[PDB]
Amino acid sequence: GSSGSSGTGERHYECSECGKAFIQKSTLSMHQRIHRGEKPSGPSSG
Ligand SMILES: [Zn+2]
Repeated sequence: GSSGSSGTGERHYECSECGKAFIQKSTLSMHQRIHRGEKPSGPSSG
């Protein structure tokens, strides 16, 4: 076999809440904030 696609370009910091992608880490934090806050119970039925 032949594979190895780990090293083409430059890693990036993408959000883990929504799934957005950013070039810089700090820049991402400024966004992730939007997620910072309260969250729903979960079992919300309806
Ligand atoms: Zn996000």
